Amino acid sequence: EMEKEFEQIDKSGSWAAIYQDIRHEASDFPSRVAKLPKNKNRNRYRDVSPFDHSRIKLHQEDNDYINASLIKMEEAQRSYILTQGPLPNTVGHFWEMVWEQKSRGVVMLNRVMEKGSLKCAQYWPQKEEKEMIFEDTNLKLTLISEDIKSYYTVRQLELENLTTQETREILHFHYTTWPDFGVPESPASFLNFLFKVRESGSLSPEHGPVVVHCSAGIGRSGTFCLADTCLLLMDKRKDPSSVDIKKVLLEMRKFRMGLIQTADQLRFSYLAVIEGAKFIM
Ligand SMILES: N#Cc1ccc(CNC(=O)N2CCOCC2)cc1
Repeated sequence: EMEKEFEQIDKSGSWAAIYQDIRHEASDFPSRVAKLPKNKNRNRYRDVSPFDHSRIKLHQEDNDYINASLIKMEEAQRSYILTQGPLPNTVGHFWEMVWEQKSRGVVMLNRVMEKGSLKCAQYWPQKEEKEMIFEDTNLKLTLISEDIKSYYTVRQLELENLTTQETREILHFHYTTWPDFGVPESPASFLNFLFKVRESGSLSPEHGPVVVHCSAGIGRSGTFCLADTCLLLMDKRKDPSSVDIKKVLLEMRKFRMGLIQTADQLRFSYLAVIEGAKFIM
């Protein structure tokens, strides 16, 4: 059981060592499309690339490339798109992906500015009366409502396909309190946030996969999916203690490289799952 494994690693301070074994066991697949010279300005970080086999393709004939990966967790019935924070030139591609994949929710785990640098383009409208038009992808986005709480903001957005005049409602879940350095002290507000996303229906199989991002789409984004999948597997299995976080993480790393960036994010993932299990047993 992971509570006991947690105490072992913690008491022994072996987190950097566990983390290194995961790094060494992790899959490595080609990412040829990401490294094409015509795609250089579609990537925020040169060392963070989607694998060719799991990459999301845009339905535009010119250039189908976006830095985004489909994570498919077959047993858990869960699929996630993990992507980078959009760039000024890819905001239109981002919303095209949301449209094409029939996603109901966008989960954002960063602030637009952190450590005095921009981590993400402002890709949603700040006021009801000032909608955004993405000329390159023929989409219109309107802020319908905004509910600001202490730890997160939920926004209702209307996305309109200007080509066909279909409209969809998108929910934007914005976790606003992840600190500039390190991880939250307690996982309570992160779990609250994860249960709010679940309650919305955004993670349900009726819809396309949820879009999850931070800056690179691997660190905080990774913690989100790992905690959700682990808690789901503990509800589904005859023996909840047969859930090995390390085996789940390695499975997700077949779909996108570098999920969980630091030994601290790994420790935080254990703590989130351990604490979330109490609200689930
Ligand atoms: N969705 C999902 C998902 C399921 C399994 C894994 C890793 N394998 C695993 O946990 N086991 C349990 C013990 O017997 C079989 C292998 C990762 C993700």
